[PDB]
Amino acid sequence: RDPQDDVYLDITDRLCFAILYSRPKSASNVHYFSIDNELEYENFYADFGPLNLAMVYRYCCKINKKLKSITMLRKKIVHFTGSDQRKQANAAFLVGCYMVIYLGRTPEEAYRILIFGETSYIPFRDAAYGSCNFYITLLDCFHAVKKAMQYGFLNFNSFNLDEYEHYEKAENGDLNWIIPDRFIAFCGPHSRARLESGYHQHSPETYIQYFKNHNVTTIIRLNKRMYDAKRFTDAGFDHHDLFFADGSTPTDAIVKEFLDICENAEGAIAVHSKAGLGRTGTLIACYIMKHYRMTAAETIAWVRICRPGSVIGPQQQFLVMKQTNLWLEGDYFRQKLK
Repeated sequence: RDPQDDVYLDITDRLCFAILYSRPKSASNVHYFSIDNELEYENFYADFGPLNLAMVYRYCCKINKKLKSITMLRKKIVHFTGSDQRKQANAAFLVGCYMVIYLGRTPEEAYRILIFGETSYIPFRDAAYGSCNFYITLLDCFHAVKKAMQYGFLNFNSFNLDEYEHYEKAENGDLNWIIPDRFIAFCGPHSRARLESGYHQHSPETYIQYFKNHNVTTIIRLNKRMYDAKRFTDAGFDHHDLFFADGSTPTDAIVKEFLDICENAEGAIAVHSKAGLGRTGTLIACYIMKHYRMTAAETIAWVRICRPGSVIGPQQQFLVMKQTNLWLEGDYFRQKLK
């Protein structure tokens, strides 16, 4: 809460990251810009980040354009963020993602550069009520982004921004791809659509066309029955009911059946719960931990970058606990196929 706390961190010889607690003092060869009021996190409760894939893409495009433009040719580009620690965390997340994706930096090097001026960052909270039981750091987020690049989850050369931004909106279905051509996480459909007057309650029908055009062969419901499974199976989708209470953790039987269905699925799997966040994210996270050997923290971070608010409360603890078992089952899966 004073200009003594201001820190300037050089990213490249042209790009700089600044955390400012006062008036951004200009210079003739310095260009200041902030994303604090442009790329804002849409919170559910006390969760403040990380920002989604679209915002990471928009930021990366914004810096790439700024470093390319004739207007700022010999100018130092300074990304500044304000006094709010929540905004500082998100801004640093964006810089570190940029370092991992568009520069050849390792996650640890990106994190080293960001914490350089004894800079302390608050780790990301979950969407739960009250107190948080597990936090994801910036390093967890960078490790998630790097592994996403290596395993093909993130590809900014073929990323469709318009499609992501259209389908994430509650009015168009509240859908997000976690793993391209393999996993969709979405909001639970109701019997009868109610898309008018502030309501964004979709019926199974508004997903059918998108699903069949993007090779979804399987649909898994973890929610209580709000629609008849026929409305999906009549369209040739393999529908599975794998129920577990709202806000609960799944049993070994539900996790194993989820994995079996997903492993034996021919095309993409579309998973939903009420909001498509808690129960959905937890199970998709179990698959990612098993088949890609990613940590609970890295996995939660990735699912949250693709779909904010995913994995809530007790579910974070579950994934942290199940990490070793999922890793062992994944080692045994790959040796059985070899």
